[PDB]
Amino acid sequence: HMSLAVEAVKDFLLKLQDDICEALEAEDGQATFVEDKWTREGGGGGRTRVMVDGAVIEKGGVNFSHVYGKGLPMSSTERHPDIAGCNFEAMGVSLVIHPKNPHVPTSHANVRLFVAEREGKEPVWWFGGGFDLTPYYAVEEDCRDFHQVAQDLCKPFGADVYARFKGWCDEYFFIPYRNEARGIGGLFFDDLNEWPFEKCFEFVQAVGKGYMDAYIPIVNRRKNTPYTEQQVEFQEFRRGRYAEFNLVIDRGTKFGLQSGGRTESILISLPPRARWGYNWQPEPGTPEARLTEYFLTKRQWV
Amino acid sequence: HHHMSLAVEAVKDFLLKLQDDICEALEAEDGQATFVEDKWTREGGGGGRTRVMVDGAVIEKGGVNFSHVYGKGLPMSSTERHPDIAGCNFEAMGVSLVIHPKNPHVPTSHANVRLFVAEREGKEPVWWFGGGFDLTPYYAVEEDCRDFHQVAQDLCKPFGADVYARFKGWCDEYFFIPYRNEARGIGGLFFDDLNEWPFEKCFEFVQAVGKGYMDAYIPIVNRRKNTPYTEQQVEFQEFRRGRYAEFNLVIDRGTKFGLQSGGRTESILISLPPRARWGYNWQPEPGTPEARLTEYFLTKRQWV
Repeated sequence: HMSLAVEAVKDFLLKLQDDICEALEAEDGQATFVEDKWTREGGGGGRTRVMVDGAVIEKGGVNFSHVYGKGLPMSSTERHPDIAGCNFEAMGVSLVIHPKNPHVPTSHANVRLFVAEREGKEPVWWFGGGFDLTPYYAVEEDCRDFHQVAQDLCKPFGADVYARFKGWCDEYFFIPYRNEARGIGGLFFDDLNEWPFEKCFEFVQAVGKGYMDAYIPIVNRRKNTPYTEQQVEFQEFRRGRYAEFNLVIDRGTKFGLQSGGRTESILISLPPRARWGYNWQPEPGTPEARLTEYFLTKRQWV
Repeated sequence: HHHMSLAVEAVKDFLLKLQDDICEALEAEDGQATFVEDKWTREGGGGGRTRVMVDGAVIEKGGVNFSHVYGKGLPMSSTERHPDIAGCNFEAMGVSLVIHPKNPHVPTSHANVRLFVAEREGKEPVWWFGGGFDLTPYYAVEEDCRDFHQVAQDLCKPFGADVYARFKGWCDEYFFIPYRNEARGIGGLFFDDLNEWPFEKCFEFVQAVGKGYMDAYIPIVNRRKNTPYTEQQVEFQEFRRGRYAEFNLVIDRGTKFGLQSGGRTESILISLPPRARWGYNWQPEPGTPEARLTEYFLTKRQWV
């Protein structure tokens, strides 16, 4: 058993939630996170923290969950049939921030660990997570800085780590039926267990710290940018794209909702307001159009 | 097959006229806006006519779509429920619609009628109809829910004593968000894989369903479109429309299939509301008309 290693990860995740919430609270200055602690029948629980109608953060969720189960959920059995009857623990922090000001990107981050106990064997385990940026009115320098933080944090772990997980991020956060990226990318990884546990753990700690290092300066730099009602309208249409990805494509969301996860904790990712229009597109030659024409297709920031 | 080709053309003719007639009826209720048609053609065979109405006096966003697609071999996503006909020449045709009114006191509604045919060398063709209609109120009214279901029960009657019961039941089962333990609306009719009766009887049934949609919904639009409403009631409507988006994007099979099989995205997603809201743990206030939607109307499931 890995009881002590798992306790260390848990303590890290709880502190990460506290630290991210404190940093976002400092940027907003008006609103504070409200905590909703919950439990599930013989299945652990979580601590969901939400901020609404701040000066800066319109809707933000930073969730901690720690789930237990005897046997995997049915939806897990097609990907992991060998351990379908295993006792398991899953723990992680997941967050999505939707700013009031269209000039501040939406962002997402996740760090998680899965451990499955095996009869007469060492447990199976892996980490997952990453972070990513979803601008509306993107800025070249911000996209570069965001990716530079991501690259720099990977450097101590291997020469190809950023390249691999940046690429994975581009592949994962993509809406195939619209031929459109969700955002300008970042890092994405799953099934991470190729390194010794401690190295994997140090890496996810680097990712967690990296989220704040990547996103908080952008929030500080853009939150006071002047904006218009028309820019909010664009933001809301763009948020329709975000809702689509999470509801149609995202594996974590789909799995959570299929397997009896806590709905309101899972769907914190959804925007406060979204618009959909038949054949809606931004007008050509505008900053609005440049998001999809340039920023989402560049896929090379450092 | 000769008889099938002939029959299939009769179905297409019915569907095209159904689209025209539904659009006409809705334009008449609105009085301000009209449907704009977007004709499109599919790479591989066929195409459709997507008709959309926006920012009318009554209809905020409405789509009434016709499609007729055909080709050699089914899409890859069809090869799981129907692997034996994966290499068949096929045709699929239907009318699908979702209407999102401006006024919260007029329910959203949806309807569909469709036919799938796959021809088999040396064997009789495989075919089935699908469709139905359903009502998604915000500020529901007892009489409207009863009337809506009465139209459904009445149209089903001559087809058999258990037809309304089966397809009303199926509607309740299908249009349900299990992770919220919540119905999408007050129900109606839903059916699929309909080929138990002779083709002619199935076709007459879908004709009755198509007509029934207008008989069920148009009187409700007329009766409610002029109800006074507030910005707060629009706010409620928009939060409720988050539920509608969730069903279509997470649960609905047709939507999922279209998006994963190379369907026309903007035609498929006309179902989505013009504006939706989501809030953490959002629920309406207790003891309000807003709360009565989920507390009474969505759980009653016995209207006639």
